[PDB]
Amino acid sequence: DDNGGSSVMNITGIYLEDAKSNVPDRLVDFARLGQLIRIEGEGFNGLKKVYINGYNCYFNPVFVSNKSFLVSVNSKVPTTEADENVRNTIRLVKDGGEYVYDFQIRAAAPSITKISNCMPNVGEPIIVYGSGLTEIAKVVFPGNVVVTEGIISDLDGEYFMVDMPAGVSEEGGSIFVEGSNGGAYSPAYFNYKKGLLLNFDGVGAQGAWGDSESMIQTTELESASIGEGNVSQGAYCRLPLERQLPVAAAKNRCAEVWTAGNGTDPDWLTLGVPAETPVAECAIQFEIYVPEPWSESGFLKICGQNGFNGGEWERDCYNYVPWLVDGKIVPFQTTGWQTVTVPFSEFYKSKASSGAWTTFADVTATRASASYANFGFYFENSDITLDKITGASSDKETEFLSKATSVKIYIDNWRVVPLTKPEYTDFPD
Ligand SMILES: [Cl-]
Ligand SMILES: [Zn+2]
Repeated sequence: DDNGGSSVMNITGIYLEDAKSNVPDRLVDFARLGQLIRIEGEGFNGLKKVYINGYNCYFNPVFVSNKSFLVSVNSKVPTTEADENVRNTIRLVKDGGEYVYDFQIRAAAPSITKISNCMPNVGEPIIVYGSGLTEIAKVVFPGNVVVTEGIISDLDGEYFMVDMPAGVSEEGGSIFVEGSNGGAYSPAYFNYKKGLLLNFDGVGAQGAWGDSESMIQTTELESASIGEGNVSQGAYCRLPLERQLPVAAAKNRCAEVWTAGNGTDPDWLTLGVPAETPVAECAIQFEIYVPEPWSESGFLKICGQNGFNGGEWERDCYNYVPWLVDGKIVPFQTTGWQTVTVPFSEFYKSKASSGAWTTFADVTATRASASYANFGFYFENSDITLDKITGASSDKETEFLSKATSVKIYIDNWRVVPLTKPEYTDFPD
């Protein structure tokens, strides 16, 4: 009998009610906002109020039995912003008395969607973005490098800050965190030195040929320490070069830098990304430094192969226009070196109608069949229409006319990375 038991309130266990779960009535040690919980115990007959973290939560009195009742954890219940004296409590009120019970209340599980710099130096600042990243207590780096000190979390849990510790594995991988809302993994692309194509300091080789005005020679790199927070590492490429300025109001292939290509470049199948990996789960990464604001005109063309004339929006290439956020001009500037992730899915060849890219094997096939396997970049200063970036009809009218430019951009650590994010669920199958 559910209507039996004493008149003195008591909670013995809290269960999560989920119709879409393998354990639809599951005994739990925490509850999240929006969840329906079943509170089991005694003396619940005549229940009048339920407060969760001091917030009055509606409950249906007809679902109340003396040993069990159902209550939804209202979306407006405060968690990290709840008063310390009521935080993580369930209080029950009836005419004959009240009962307080210590129980952990969380918001949605945390998520890491982006790391500001995926190849920092020891002691440099890192910004990790996502959601629900409130009160981060632990950050773990590839190689089981544990950090519990110097973690500053956003009050709104959109980010946290932490310095790069010593001893992080050169194999790289995901970062892992523990905060008030639980655990989360980043994509597996942090400190991924095994995917390095070119760093201009001995990993890979710069390819240079001819005497063209656009050609960046091996003798035309920079090595002075530049950037605040994330500082340059060894030599890197400046593009466009000082000698190439000012770059013409409407021109393409204005500046170019490449890998050695045909002959010495590695087999990309040896960079730790399996052939079967989908194009949305692997990418090209590089660190960028834009000291002065960049807007109105100019863009970077990542060339998967040498066969590009300049000004394309079509094959195994990608046009990085960082001053166009949501079809809106927003000046682009970095305090220091920041990682740029370009999934192979974002490449125009992966968005093609026929021989479209589906996996990394399709990327390796293309580079093996390419006339010139030089991986590289183009600085480009030609006219833009928001459709060439997004939807081929709706944004066709919006134009961003190209102008003369003398913008300074620096790139480094070109690499292939995996974007696979390990699974983290409250209760796995
Ligand atoms: Cl390091
Ligand atoms: Zn370098």
